[PDB]
Amino acid sequence: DEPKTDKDVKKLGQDDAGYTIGEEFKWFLKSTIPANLGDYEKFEITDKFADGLTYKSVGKIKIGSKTLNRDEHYTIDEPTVDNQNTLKITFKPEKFKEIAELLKGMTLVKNQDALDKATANTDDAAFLEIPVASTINEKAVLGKAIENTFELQYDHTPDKADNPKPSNPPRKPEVHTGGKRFVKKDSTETQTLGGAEFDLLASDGTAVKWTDALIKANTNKNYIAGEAVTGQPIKLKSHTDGTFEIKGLAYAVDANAEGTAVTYKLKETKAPEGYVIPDKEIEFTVSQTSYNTKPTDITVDSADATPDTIKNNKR
Ligand SMILES: [Ca+2]
Ligand SMILES: [Ca+2]
Repeated sequence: DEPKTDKDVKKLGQDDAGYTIGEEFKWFLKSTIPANLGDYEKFEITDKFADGLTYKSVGKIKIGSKTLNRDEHYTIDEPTVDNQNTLKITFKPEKFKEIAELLKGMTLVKNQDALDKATANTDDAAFLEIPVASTINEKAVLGKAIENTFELQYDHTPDKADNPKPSNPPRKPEVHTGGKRFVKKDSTETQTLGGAEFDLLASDGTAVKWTDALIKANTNKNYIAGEAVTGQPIKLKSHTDGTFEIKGLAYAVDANAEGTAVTYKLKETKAPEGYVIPDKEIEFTVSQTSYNTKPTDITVDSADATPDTIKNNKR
């Protein structure tokens, strides 16, 4: 009857997701609920978040359809620099009976596999669900899985002895973000061309906008056309050596860190002096290896992937 635990990302049942830096998403810390929860003398969850994740908030803690209330049923200690980005959630031992009473008409999820596979949390199949809002920040390595887990310390014995045991997710969820490098050249890929300007767009043509975290991930001002401001469209520029890049775009959106690449596009709004503005957007893809060749082998970007050459035609 003792707790089994699991962690998900994006939505219940999902273990892998890809994000653009600064986009807020949820982790889900999950536990089965013991039938004898009323007896428990400790129920405390600790989550040390990787450096490349920024904690945002804790959502509504749910068991089946019902919500537990902050500072009434549990207490939160938030991630800070001082505690090495660590979240703690402490369920109040003196509320263990009250919480158990809330569970009365619910059918409880029992075993690990069912917890792992759950895509919903309902009265008919209930468990403890802790959504934690998070972003991937500028400290991420492009193409590198960022894992998360937690540990539950539970005391199931109502014996007045402080003797908790651990419960740990057997398998860990992860997120990832990517990038791309470019070089602007003439029509035969000979001369490098400075001063081209591009709007960064999603594949459907929606402009990608700055957020403060994404701004912090794109610190080389030579590659940015004008000022970067949160909420405004991303505009890139080729440097005097023809080069530019974009760092922190989603790929493998619903897959592991090796998963499906995502297409983005560039609208050339200004051509190098003497050259023509094209009608058609230039596409590129972001993948695990489109910025770093070997992201599993590093803790900071190498930026060694082969840039895409973008051609320009003469006036
Ligand atoms: Ca999971
Ligand atoms: Ca005990």
